[PDB]
Amino acid sequence: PQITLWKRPLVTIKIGGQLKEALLDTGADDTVIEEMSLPGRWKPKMIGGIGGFIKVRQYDQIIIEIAGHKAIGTVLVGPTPVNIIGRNLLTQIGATLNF
Amino acid sequence: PQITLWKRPLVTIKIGGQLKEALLDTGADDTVIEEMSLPGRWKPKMIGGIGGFIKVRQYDQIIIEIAGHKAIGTVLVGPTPVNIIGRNLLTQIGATLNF
Ligand SMILES: CSC[C@H](NC(=O)COc1cccc2cnccc12)C(=O)N[C@@H](Cc1ccccc1)[C@H](O)C(=O)N1CSC[C@H]1C(=O)NC(C)(C)C
Repeated sequence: PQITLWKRPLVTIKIGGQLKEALLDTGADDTVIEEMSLPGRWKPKMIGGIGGFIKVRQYDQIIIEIAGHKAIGTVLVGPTPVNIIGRNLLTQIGATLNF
Repeated sequence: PQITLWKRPLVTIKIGGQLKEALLDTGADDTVIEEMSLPGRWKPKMIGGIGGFIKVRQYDQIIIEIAGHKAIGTVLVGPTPVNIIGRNLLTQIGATLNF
């Protein structure tokens, strides 16, 4: 698809068998999702944004479907205001910005 | 241009006579620039993201040249660590996300 930006670029993701909504976010290096249970061991990470730094849980090699495209990679879990698909997974689906 | 997302999508912008580097950010509703002086009347606003909220000054009808393309819109000024070009100005330069 070709997504214009007059509205937020919200898509449906499937993770852990659940459907969720998430934003395609070119300003985010990483992918961060709201609190949920994921399989496996996690590692600690600090990420920062507009209002400061938050601690999150890093899970690796997680299967996630983004608007119907399968991606496998790192997902962070923490207290984020919105589910964010960042550039680590946007590169896996082949997304580009065009103007 | 077509901009791949292996790296942060940073471009040069010109605002208020000054050249600055800024991030093209499809996750941002608003455009937020580091503290600088701009002409005109402003109103205070709070904006939130990862980490919480910050206070900014809202300037209306500002002209910004984004990688050589002129756009006009609302610009928020305040203590951001990175200059952010959000959807309110990305629309005006005809930016789309494609996959
Ligand atoms: C994975 S979530 C963390 C993400 N941060 C980043 O990828 C990179 O951060 C940084 C890069 C370089 C220097 C930095 C210094 N101090 C803090 C963060 C920094 C982030 O919050 N990115 C956001 C943009 C941004 C990048 C760098 C600094 C600050 C903000 C995001 O694209 C967005 O637009 N979001 C995510 S939450 C809502 C919305 C957002 O903040 N909206 C505004 C800007 C408040 C309107």
